This record gives sequence, structure tokens and C-alpha cells, in this order.
Amino acid sequence: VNSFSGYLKLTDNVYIKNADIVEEAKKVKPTVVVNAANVYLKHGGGVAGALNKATNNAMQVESDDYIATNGPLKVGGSCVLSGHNLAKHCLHVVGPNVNKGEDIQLLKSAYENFNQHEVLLAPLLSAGIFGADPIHSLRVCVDTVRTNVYLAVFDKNLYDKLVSSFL
Ligand SMILES: O[C@H](c1ccccc1)[C@H]1CCCN1c1ncnc2[nH]ccc12
Ligand SMILES: [Cl-]
Repeated sequence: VNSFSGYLKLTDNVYIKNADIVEEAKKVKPTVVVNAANVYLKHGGGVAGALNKATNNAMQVESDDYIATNGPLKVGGSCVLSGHNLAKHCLHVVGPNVNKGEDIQLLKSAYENFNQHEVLLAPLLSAGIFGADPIHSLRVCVDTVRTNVYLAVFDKNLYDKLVSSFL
């Protein structure tokens, strides 16, 4: 039993809810919140900008030190950093940004990072401003993640389409 509330169950291990991931994180304080990161951990917009704003820029400060030490992530890769005031940990995961020409096949590799954590709150990778089809992203999620994932979809109109079209 966990404290996630109001999710629709899609499969044995995947759940979904129309919700602002920032507001969800502040309520649940999950062990792991997933950020829709880029390789530079520059949290400018989308989910990343919103999560960072909610940490009063502490996420960005920590991220800049991470990059200075380690260099950029790989597309499809991840790192674990602090969750600050939102969660115990933040798993920064880089899905391909179609608007940069990045290989959509890397979306499965990106979701594989979730399997290193038993329970996660997360957005649909590569969706929104990353330019991929959110319906496709949900399919890859369900077919790749085996751990328990609670998906927050910000756009209510998009949420309804994802549910109604889910196979
Ligand atoms: O799939 C969502 C989406 C939202 C709008 C249009 C298309 C897709 C992702 C991708 C872009 C942002 N987003 C979010 N998801 C959950 N919580 C969020 N808080 C702030 C942003 C955000
Ligand atoms: Cl985003």
C-alpha cells in the first residue's frame, strides 16, 4: 500500500492521473520523482522548469555542480540527485527530444532507467515540449517499465485521449 490517490490502473504496474506533477510531488513526497531532463540538466521549461521552480532553483544549483564534475548525460540515460522539497530523490531521465532530431528508439532505453526503482512518480518521457507522440510514449512505458510507476499527465484533454485510446 502507498499514498498515491485517484489513479487509473492501466496494467499490473502502471497507473495514470490527470495531475500537475509539481503539486502531486508536494502532496505525496514520493521516494522518487522523475524529471524530464536534458543532457545538460538545464531545467528551463516543461516538467523540468516546473520542478526546478518549485525547489526555488536548488535543483538547478545541484545540477550545475553535477555537470561540472561529470559532464553531460547520454540521451536515454539518467542520474539520481536530491528530490529537495519534492521527494527523497529525483531521477533525472533524458528522453529523446524529437525537436532535436534525436532517435525515438532511445525512448525505450530512457524508460529502462525506471526499473532501478521500486516505485516512482513520473511524466510521460519525450512528450510535451520534447515533441513525441504521448500515446506512443505511454505504450513504451507500459511495455518497458516493470516497477510501479504513477504517471502524472498535466493536460486534461491529453489525459482523456490517453485513457480512451489505451489498448
Ligand atoms: O505529458 C505532459 C504534457 C503537458 C502538456 C502538454 C503535453 C504533455 C508533460 C510534458 C510537458 C509538460 N508535462 C507535465 N507533466 C506533468 N506535470 C507537469 N507539470 C508541469 C509540466 C508537466
Ligand atoms: Cl517537458
